[PDB]
Amino acid sequence: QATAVGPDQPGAPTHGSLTVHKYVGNAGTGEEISVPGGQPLEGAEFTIWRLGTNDSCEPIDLANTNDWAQVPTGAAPRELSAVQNDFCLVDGGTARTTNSAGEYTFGNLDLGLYYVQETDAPANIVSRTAPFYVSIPLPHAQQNWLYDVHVYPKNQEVDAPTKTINSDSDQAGKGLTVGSVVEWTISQTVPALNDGEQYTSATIWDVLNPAELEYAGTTSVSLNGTPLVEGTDYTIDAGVVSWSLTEKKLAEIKAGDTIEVVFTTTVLAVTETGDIDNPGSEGPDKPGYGSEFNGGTTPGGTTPHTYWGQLTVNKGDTGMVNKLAGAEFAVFNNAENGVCAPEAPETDAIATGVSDAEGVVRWNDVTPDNPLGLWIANSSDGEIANPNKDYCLYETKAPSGYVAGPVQKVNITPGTTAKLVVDFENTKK
Repeated sequence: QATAVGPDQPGAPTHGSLTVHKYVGNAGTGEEISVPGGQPLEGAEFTIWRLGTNDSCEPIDLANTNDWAQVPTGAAPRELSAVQNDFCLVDGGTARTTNSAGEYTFGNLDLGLYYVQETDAPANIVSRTAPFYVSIPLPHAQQNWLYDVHVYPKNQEVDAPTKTINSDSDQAGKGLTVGSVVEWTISQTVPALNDGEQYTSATIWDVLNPAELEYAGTTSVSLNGTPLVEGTDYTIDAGVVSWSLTEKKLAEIKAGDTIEVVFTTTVLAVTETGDIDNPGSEGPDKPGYGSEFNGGTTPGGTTPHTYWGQLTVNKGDTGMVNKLAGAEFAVFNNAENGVCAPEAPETDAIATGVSDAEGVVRWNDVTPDNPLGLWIANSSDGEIANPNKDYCLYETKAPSGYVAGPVQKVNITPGTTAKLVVDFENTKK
């Protein structure tokens, strides 16, 4: 098969190479097996030092028989200082970066001993390969000697978190007026780590736009269904909502441990578009949510939405020629396929209001007075095209000398520009 001879035999090369193939996701052997599997990785920086022996640092020459006594037997130390005790460094290191195929070849390497460590990687990467020794040539059982060595290091990434919102059903009890809250669930799969490393820093952040949302309170952070502890999984830092763990839970999680954080955000106002989203963020720079394990960050994947619209009501007599004061209104969530009850059910209303001097219904317990911001729909499965929810508007108290008008169902569309203006008029006699 492809074969070679010893580094001191006739017909032997003078130099060699080391081709790195970086993938995400086979003890060794040295040769190139052209069966990848999938998922290359670019941006991986590998610095390689040639090793000598202790006056001055005389490089190891693997063409000399005596220098093979220096070749190490076990794994390589994880720090450059530890290898500097046994060996000495000839060069100051040569750092190069993998390509789109996740590959780089260190060519024209003299027959000696080399120390390689992955000195940089993309921010998506949390755990890099362990530092390793390479000998040019490499003893091989099929090709006798191997001068063009191929290494397949291991690189571990952090998966993108997923964020869902509470549903429309669940929204009823949680609140329906502007100023209520919603619940999001940040589900994150724990990333794998390379052998020997322990989890150092675990953080999930969620930067909030101060014009739309405001942190109210975390309700749960569970671990594969098992929830949280008070001071074990630290869950504060309200400003720029973040969640930094502590060593106990860090020494507890395994690869594949799903963790789900649930927190509450106060919906502040109705945006011009009415669409309030929570996308991913690559860091605490701009609004969004993301993760961090051992310094490896990632933005979120899914983007939930909560839609909110407006509604203002004008009071007048029959024909809207005179604007009337003192008429009391109430909004209920009780529509069925476009029908409303004849008059208001005696249950607790969603929002109440009264008309003022110019007959504009100023609403109570909500900011601002006019218009009125009501909930529409929540979606965790992408955007909604033309969202709308039906409410029922009732007049509870009519002005003295007027008979209140009939019930109107109201359809609410997102955005302060799409506000629904209702002219609620009353017959006189």
